[PDB]
Amino acid sequence: QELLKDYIKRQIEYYFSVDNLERDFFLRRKMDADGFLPITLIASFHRVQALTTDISLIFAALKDSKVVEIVDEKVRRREEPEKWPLPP
RNA sequence: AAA
Repeated sequence: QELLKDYIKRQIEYYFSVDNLERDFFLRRKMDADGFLPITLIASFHRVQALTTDISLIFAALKDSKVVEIVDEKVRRREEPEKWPLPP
């Protein structure tokens, strides 16, 4: 699963890139006030779900990331996460 | 719905 982990990691790092966040109103509207999103919501996004439905593999791919931070079931951008949330 |  190592290569699949790499593809999943780079995909989710794109969702949490500044490039994407400046236009990703859906994702920001789903953030809580600290920037956190359920990892299972990210798991449902088409390009991730195509790669895997294995939630342990998604968690392991994100543990590998410098871009995001995981707390329990939730994930957010590590850098300035509070700047991105939007009203639902 | 590179939600």
